[PDB]
Amino acid sequence: ANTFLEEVRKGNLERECVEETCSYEEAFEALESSTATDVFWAKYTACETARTPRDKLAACLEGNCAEGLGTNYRGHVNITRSGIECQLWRSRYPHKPEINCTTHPGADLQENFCRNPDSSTMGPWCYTTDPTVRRQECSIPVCGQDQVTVAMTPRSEGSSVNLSPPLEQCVPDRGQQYQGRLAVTTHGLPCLAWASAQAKALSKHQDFNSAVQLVENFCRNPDGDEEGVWCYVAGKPGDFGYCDLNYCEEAVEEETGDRAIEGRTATSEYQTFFNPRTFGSGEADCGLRPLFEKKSLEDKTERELLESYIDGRIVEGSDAEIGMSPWQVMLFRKSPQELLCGASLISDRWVLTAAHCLLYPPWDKNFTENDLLVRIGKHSRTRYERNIEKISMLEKIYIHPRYNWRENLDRDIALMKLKKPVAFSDYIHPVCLPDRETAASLLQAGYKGRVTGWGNLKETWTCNVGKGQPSVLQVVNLPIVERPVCKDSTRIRITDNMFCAGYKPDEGKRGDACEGDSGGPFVMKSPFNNRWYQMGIVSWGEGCDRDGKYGFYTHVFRLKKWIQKVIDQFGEYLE
Ligand SMILES: *[C@@H]1O[C@H](CO)[C@@H](O[C@@H]2O[C@H](CO)[C@@H](O)[C@H](O)[C@@H]2O)[C@H](O)[C@H]1NC(C)=O
Ligand SMILES: *[C@@H]1O[C@H](CO)[C@@H](O)[C@H](O)[C@H]1NC(C)=O
Ligand SMILES: [Mg+2]
Ligand SMILES: [Mg+2]
Ligand SMILES: [Mg+2]
Ligand SMILES: [Mg+2]
Ligand SMILES: [Mg+2]
Ligand SMILES: [Mg+2]
Repeated sequence: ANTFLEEVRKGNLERECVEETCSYEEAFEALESSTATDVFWAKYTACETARTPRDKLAACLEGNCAEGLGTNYRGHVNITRSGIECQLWRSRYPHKPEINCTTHPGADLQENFCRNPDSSTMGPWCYTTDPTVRRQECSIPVCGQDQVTVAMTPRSEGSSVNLSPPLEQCVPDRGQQYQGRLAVTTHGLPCLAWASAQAKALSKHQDFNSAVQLVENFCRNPDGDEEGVWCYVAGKPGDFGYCDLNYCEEAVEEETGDRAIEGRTATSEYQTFFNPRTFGSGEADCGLRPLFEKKSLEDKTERELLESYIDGRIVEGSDAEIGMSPWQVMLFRKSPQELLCGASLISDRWVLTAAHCLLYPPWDKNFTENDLLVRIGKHSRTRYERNIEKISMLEKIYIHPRYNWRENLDRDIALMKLKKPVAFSDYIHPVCLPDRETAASLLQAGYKGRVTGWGNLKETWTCNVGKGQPSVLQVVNLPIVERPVCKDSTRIRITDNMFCAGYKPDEGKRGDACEGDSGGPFVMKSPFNNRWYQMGIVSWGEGCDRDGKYGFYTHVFRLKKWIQKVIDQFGEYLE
């Protein structure tokens, strides 16, 4: 209904098919459309208990009501029955759909609206954003009626006189300066006693500052980690999981307390905080690319690190240079052959990888020590490079029980273990890591963040037609973004736990904030030591899924002594 000629047949359609009735070969007569016959047919047959009349039908073909069960619906509402965002059809976050993003266009599986594209087992539905629950039915009215399918529930928010109420007030000095009486964890395990028969044994060479007593069995922090509190627990040689509590915003980006000049003459002003035997090497021998840093040759992207230099523009995807991201891991699948996720090479014998792409029972996923393999030093994802890469079998996984896929990616931080030692090389070289007093001072000055990969993050979350995975390694720069800026962009609640980093977005475009890999290298070159310190883990973000948004990455300056307690276990488990 737009031009003169094509509107003429509107009256023809109305008479024969609607009021009276029609068939396929009758329709193909004065309609003149080989494909559009089937669209009508799908919409017509969907009106099951809606043959006649026009007043009672009205909007069954117009697609804004629900009859019988309701396979006619094409209408426009963001939300479902309760109050949860309907996911976009051809997007796949959180839960991946059983019907794919190609086979069936009949019900028109695109954009953030409800449908019924197979058979109504309950009602017409959309996929939830809430990663706990799977599906939920949308309460559309009935054609030629005022009646609703399912009741509405808004889900309130409370504090003053709603909860209980509790008003406990803050904890300073990351749980060193605190006393209490707790007995709970994330999943829920009873904490063991310190002075009894399973704790006192494993304590014969490590750092202490005993300002406090040893208090019975409670979640404590003597060794002085910047995170929280944990207790010992039972099982098949059991692990340690952190007891969860509420915390205040410690301005890690703007730390308060009472052009600039460059450093150069210094090889390494590093901390030897671990003991290379169980933990393995790569504390001293890291952050020193043999091809760039040792030979002392600037890459192209060292002359454009400052936010001050040429103000700012949208920087396009890059084809990387030869061997300029030796820190890289490419985690595959055994049967069938399938690239899954990414990891960051941290030592000669440790693998910091993503946790989301590991344990996720909405995808049916308990693939453990047998069904995995990692590959280091890969430029061509397509080809095989027998020498400059090589194969690396896996050993035990370790969990960080704060890890909550169920809620909102709280700590996407886990660890793997290789069996052999990966030998060092001209192509292969692990990356270093900084602590609180080193990391926080870097982002006082406006220094960019680097990410490399192949867009593994992009492909794993959205089906997304237009652009695809290249053979060549990606590489890209990202400036810094303020705290309340990123907070007032999105309405959904976030924390300092993670952080925001992207460019100034467009109106009519996706953007270039969805590159890299999932659990890949987020690094930054040092101006002091001519070194490379890793300060990020790539997980899910609003920069990919949504438009007009920045990529969302996890912080890593916490959990320093978490690894120190893990390396104790490797010695006793063997033999
Ligand atoms: C449904 O989802 C829409 C996604 O774009 C949003 O609509 C917006 O509506 C506002 C009106 O204040 C416009 O300013 C804006 O251009 C956009 O169209 C919005 O998240 C949501 N809208 C409603 C009404 O629920
Ligand atoms: C995976 O399977 C093992 C084998 O029985 C089971 O014991 C375990 O509970 C599963 N893994 C996890 C993390 O629950
Ligand atoms: Mg008529
Ligand atoms: Mg006829
Ligand atoms: Mg005919
Ligand atoms: Mg005919
Ligand atoms: Mg006819
Ligand atoms: Mg004809």
